[PDB]
Amino acid sequence: EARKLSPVELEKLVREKKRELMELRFQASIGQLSQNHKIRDLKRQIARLL
RNA sequence: AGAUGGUAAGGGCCCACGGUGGAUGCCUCGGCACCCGAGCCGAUGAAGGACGUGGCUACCUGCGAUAAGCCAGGGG
Ligand SMILES: [Mg+2]
Ligand SMILES: [Mg+2]
Ligand SMILES: [Mg+2]
Ligand SMILES: [Mg+2]
Ligand SMILES: [Mg+2]
Ligand SMILES: [Mg+2]
Ligand SMILES: [Mg+2]
Ligand SMILES: [Mg+2]
Repeated sequence: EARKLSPVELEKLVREKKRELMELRFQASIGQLSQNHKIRDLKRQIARLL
């Protein structure tokens, strides 16, 4: 769990973004919603040791 | 008595200009053949797909719920 509880947080954030997108209120789309390239797989990469 | 000339609804032929049409000419990221290199993939789940994934994405190419992409090395 050295990298978890962070993607739970960032997937919570992306289900603030996808809420904000459906109503007409998401005015930085690719500036925010394509976080999941570097962010979000920011800490979805470790070698599963042991 | 007397004759040729005429009338063009429309037709014919020719000339001029159009439309329809897609031939011809000229192109090539396309294809064919030949010669070279290369030559297997799969329980470490293949070939092939269905579905999906872009913020809006219909389709194609991707790519798999990490879903036009992730991480590291190398080239630029
Ligand atoms: Mg003339
Ligand atoms: Mg003509
Ligand atoms: Mg024509
Ligand atoms: Mg051949
Ligand atoms: Mg396959
Ligand atoms: Mg797809
Ligand atoms: Mg998409
Ligand atoms: Mg979408």
